[PDB]
Amino acid sequence: DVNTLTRFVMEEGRKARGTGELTQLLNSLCTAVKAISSAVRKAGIAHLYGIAGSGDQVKKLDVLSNDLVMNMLKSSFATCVLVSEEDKHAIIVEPEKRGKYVVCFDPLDGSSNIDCLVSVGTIFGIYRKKSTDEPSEKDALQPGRNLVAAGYALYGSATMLVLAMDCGVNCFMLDPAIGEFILVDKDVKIKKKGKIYSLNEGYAKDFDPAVTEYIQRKKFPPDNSAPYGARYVGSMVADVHRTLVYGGIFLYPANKKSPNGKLRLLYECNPMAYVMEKAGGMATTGKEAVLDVIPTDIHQRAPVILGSPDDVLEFLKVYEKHS
Amino acid sequence: DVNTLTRFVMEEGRKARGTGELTQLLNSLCTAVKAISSAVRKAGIAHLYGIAGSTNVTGDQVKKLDVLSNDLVMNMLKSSFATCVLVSEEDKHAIIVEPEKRGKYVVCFDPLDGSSNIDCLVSVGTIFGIYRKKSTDEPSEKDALQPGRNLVAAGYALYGSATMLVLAMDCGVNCFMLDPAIGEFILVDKDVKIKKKGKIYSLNEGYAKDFDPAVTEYIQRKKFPPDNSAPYGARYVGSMVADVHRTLVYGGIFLYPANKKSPNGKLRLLYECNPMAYVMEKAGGMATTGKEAVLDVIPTDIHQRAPVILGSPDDVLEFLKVYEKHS
Amino acid sequence: DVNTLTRFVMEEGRKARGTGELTQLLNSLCTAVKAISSAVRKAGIAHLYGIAGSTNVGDQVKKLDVLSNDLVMNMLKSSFATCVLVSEEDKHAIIVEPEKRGKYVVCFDPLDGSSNIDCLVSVGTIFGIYRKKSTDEPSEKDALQPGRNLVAAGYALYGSATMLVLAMDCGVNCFMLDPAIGEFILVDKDVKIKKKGKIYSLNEGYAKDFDPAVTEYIQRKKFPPDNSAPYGARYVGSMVADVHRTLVYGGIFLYPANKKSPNGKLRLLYECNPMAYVMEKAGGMATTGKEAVLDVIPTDIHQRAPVILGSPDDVLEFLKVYEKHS
Amino acid sequence: DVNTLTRFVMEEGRKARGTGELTQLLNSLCTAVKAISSAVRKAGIAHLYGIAGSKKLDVLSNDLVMNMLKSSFATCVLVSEEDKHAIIVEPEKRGKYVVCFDPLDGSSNIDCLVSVGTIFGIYRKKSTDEPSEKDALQPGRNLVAAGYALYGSATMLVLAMDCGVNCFMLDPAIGEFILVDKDVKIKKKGKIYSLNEGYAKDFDPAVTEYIQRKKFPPDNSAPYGARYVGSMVADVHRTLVYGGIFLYPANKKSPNGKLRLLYECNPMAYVMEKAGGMATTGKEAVLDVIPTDIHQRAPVILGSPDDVLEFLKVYEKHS
Ligand SMILES: Nc1ncnc2c1ncn2[C@@H]1O[C@H](COP(=O)(O)O)[C@@H](O)[C@H]1O
Ligand SMILES: Nc1ncnc2c1ncn2[C@@H]1O[C@H](COP(=O)(O)O)[C@@H](O)[C@H]1O
Ligand SMILES: Nc1ncnc2c1ncn2[C@@H]1O[C@H](COP(=O)(O)O)[C@@H](O)[C@H]1O
Ligand SMILES: Nc1ncnc2c1ncn2[C@@H]1O[C@H](COP(=O)(O)O)[C@@H](O)[C@H]1O
Ligand SMILES: [Mg+2]
Ligand SMILES: [Mg+2]
Ligand SMILES: [Mg+2]
Ligand SMILES: [Mg+2]
Repeated sequence: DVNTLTRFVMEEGRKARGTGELTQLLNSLCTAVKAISSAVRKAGIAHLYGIAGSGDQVKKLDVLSNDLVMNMLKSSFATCVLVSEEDKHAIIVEPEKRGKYVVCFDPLDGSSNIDCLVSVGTIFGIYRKKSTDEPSEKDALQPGRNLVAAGYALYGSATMLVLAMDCGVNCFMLDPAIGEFILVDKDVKIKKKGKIYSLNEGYAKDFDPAVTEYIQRKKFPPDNSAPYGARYVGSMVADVHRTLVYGGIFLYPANKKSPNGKLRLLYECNPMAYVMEKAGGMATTGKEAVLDVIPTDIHQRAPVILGSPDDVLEFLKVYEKHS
Repeated sequence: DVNTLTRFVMEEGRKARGTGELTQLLNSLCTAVKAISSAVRKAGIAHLYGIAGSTNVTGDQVKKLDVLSNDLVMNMLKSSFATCVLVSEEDKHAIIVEPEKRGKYVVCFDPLDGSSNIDCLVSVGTIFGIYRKKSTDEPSEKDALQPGRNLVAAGYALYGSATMLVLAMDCGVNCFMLDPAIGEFILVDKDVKIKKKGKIYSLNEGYAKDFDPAVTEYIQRKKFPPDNSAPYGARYVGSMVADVHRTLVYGGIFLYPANKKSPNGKLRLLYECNPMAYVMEKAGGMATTGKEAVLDVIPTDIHQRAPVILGSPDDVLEFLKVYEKHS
Repeated sequence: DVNTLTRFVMEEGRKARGTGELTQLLNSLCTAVKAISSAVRKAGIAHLYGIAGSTNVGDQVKKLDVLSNDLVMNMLKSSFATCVLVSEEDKHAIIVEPEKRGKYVVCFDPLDGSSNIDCLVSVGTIFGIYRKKSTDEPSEKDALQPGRNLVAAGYALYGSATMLVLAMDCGVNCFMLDPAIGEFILVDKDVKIKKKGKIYSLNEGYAKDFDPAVTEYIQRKKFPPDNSAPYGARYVGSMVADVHRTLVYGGIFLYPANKKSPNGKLRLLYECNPMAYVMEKAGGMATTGKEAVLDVIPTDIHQRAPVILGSPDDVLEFLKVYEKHS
Repeated sequence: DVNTLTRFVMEEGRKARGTGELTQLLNSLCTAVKAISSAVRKAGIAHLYGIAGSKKLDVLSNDLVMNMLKSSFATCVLVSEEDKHAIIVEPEKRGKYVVCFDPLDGSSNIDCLVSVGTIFGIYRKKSTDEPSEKDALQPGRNLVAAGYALYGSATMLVLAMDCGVNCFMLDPAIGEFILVDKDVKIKKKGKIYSLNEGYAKDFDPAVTEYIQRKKFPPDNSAPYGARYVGSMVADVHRTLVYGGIFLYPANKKSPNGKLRLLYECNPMAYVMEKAGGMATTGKEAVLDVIPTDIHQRAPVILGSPDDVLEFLKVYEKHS
């Protein structure tokens, strides 16, 4: 039987005996992702270029993507606190639309590299609100371990949605002919060991010696096995998704312009660590699992090394040698 | 004033006082690219997965998409009545157009790079180079053995976050964005020029153990600049269209170099290196094998390989300085 | 606040305190309608005409009425919500396999008007949903319920745009399909038909065989006795298109009986009853002449029924002329 | 071999040894029609209804055709049902063609999702004079090309030129018009008649008699069926594909018909005549009427030749 995101989510909610609040949240998010995909693919650009007679386009797509997610989540009546990469402060849902869930997300990562048209994505993580206080940014300060659901959408050669929950990781492809997400990979598990590593080696001068030794082992394997291949798109969704599909390791460690790391814990590192862990992979800061970090600030950064367990374990052995 | 690919090509055809054959070729290619884009974005995949009770999902779906793209380009170019010899990355021998449909042009192309690209969910592309047949001989694979200097038009389609067509001719390089609401390529960047010097390098650093020593030294200088300027950033998608387009838009350098195990590189001259070298030179960039300009190599086999280092001129010239140091 | 069909259906399910089964049925139906709409607008026709050569053509080669039936049948079976399915395209009712069985009975016309799709006339999909009542193993007999028993009914119109009209206990709601994102957007809530309209709709070419009551009533519309302005005429020849015009603009639609066709032409289970249910939930009427369409107890799943529907004042006036020819 | 509108039009231009100007005009019109089709199918309607938190179709449709034709560099005078006066193209964008069009026929009933369409007629300017409104006052016989796009269950463009009538289906997967029916010819005689029978009280007696002949046939044949969508593009397109007859005759609110000669009657009459059909006002061929007003109305009776001749026979009796 063919399965769709809507049917899958509804059936998991029935199995969970949920009220349908998280189901409506996930439905609303899926609708936003379909609308972001349409805009990313430049539907209607002819009108902006004067087909009917009439600034920073990359920023403006980021703003529109933020507005789509915010409006769809607000109107789900399922959320109370929304944290977005695009917004300095957490957004507090108005009382009349308040639900029980906290959503942290990056609606799009264009600002940087959408001019070259290769890959942008949406990343989200969903928490149950934990405290009984009036809603505030503190409700988003939960460790990744508390996530009830997380995932991402890749707007690449096709549009794919990856959704991780307690049941595991499932991959859906957007069929643009009918605007439906079709289930194409069920209960996805990452390979135990890969053959690709992914990181910005332009930071080589600023890497700590554990990263430098680990990367040297991939290029010059001390057992003269074949060296790993390298890939680095520079868009987290693209690099993490390749890691999930083929196995291997993705690294964004701390460097000098970023000694707490570069990627953001709440809506980049934690969702991807959750997907990885649910797929049987790993995600570490070097010192602890990403999901165990207790955040103190909604936009705080984190180092992240994630992917196949044998590869991350091998990095951690090198990291322990240097500690 | 709004501009579409169709109108742009038609107007360039009128300015050159062409008969319309090349205009028909380019129209046919544009239609093929729109059809590849629709297939790459997975239109109709629900039917493959049984929404109407019929399930396929049979073989290597990535290979099947490459083959479909090849069939789209082949068929559209054959039915243009503008071509006589078609060389495709997907085909062992050159395809000879049937006598009733032969026109004046030779087209070399890679219709899609899905099977050679682990980042194919991130992006795939189509690359093409168009030549005029030079002799009246009965058409054969020899007609595609021209140096890239002889190109009349070349370019690529990037199937990325959006679909873009980059078309280079004597008038320069122009970039068109596909509006999927109406199926028109809209002119969005006119007479594009690459920046003189970039800040990004692009190559597979997993080959590092077997790098040619000039590549090792050059990349070492990108990471550890001897003058203590800021290091270059690295990017490598593994799809030539994506990596070359980034180089065009942002500047920098792209390398698929030779080494002792692959003394002629890995990428293919006719339908990868030459089209991208032509776009680069028309944009004010450079494209070298290390020993000569890519566009000056006279090919002897339709699938022959070439090393290629291309991008912003100051960066390519710096690489050649290091190359000469090791020569 | 923007509302999608998915959010609307889910919210109405939470309100009614349902288990989710009907919600999944409507979700599955909405997905089939989007697929039908994509095919009706001829997505992929270029492959049929050889864009990639002769060999690059499975579902692509099926006629639209065949494909549409497969889409609705498959999506409904896979909803796990149905047990008996009746379609214009199959002589016998389909009994869903036990492992996919749910509580509901769906009667549908997957692509009405496709007889004339060659001229690009609007076509549609019509559906009525019942809950199974009987104790027994599911059989064709569970579809033999009167329209009064419907829990939901409606239609999709593939016109200049694609719209889904969904009628339930809570009224009639209209959703426009946004093709950029594959979402049905709520555009008209709790729709009510006008009390009286100014358009009549029937095939006048068959006037020679008209029932005498239909003859007189149509003459009143063309030559009003009170010297009021005559009604306009409209007949698309596609029931979903004519009924939707009637709903949106008011007026009257007729597919009546004559003595060549004593029970009319349109099918009761999956043409007349869904449209009668939409009309009543909108404040309109639908009659066979002798009784309400929704009160007819069917004895055959493909049985025909005469239908006269539209604004209440218009249908009342027809009933008067019809009662006069008692 | 598959063919597209773009490739078809370009090849016909190569055959006629055109300079490319009329080809650019038809390319530009094709683009406008795809954009109108997108808007008619309601792409983007979710944004209007607040999906991201906060023009009418015939105005947008007019803007699309107007701007695409102006930027074609192929036109000098533009008449639209939407504009009271003819639009004169500025000198820098001026070509030799005059285009009369209805950007979105049937649109005022678009709330019921009725099929709508775009109708166009293209003439060549004769004079050396500066362009003006008078240059669109030409008889339908002077047309170099005409046709329509129907935004029905699918979108199709019907293009008529000297070479005949050709039908193209818009494939929304790729945004290409695909040639699906070549050198189309209408049936010699049909079985459907199309007119608003609500005006029966005002019908000219020839119309009344002709319609009676369709319902009560004089010759041992079955009655014609009736269809009247109420959008001319839909009714005429059905008339083309199934054969038959379409009538909008003189009634009392419209004593010289309701349909507009320059951008409704003329293009449909040209399509009909190129397809082997006919189109008459009753007194003469539609294409032979010399217009004196760019928005003048005409009665029209068109369709299969045997049915039009049959109407003309009844009409001449009463005349
Ligand atoms: N659609 C769904 N998919 C997966 N899990 C769900 C779903 N709906 C509810 N749940 C689970 O049930 C809990 C309560 O759901 P709710 O009543 O919707 O807030 C959630 O926090 C999840 O753990
Ligand atoms: N659409 C066009 N754009 C640019 N150059 C063209 C075009 N059409 C023709 N030309 C030039 O004119 C030559 C002859 O054109 P053709 O007669 O169409 O083969 C070509 O090889 C080009 O040098
Ligand atoms: N999504 C919905 N919209 C409207 N009514 C519903 C919905 N879901 C359930 N109901 C009502 O609740 C009943 C229980 O259906 P079920 O969904 O099978 O539990 C249905 O037969 C309807 O009367
Ligand atoms: N694309 C075309 N299709 C059919 N006929 C054309 C075409 N282009 C030009 N012609 C004919 O040649 C004439 C001159 O065209 P042009 O030089 O483009 O104005 C036109 O008015 C038509 O009679
Ligand atoms: Mg962002
Ligand atoms: Mg290839
Ligand atoms: Mg039917
Ligand atoms: Mg009009």
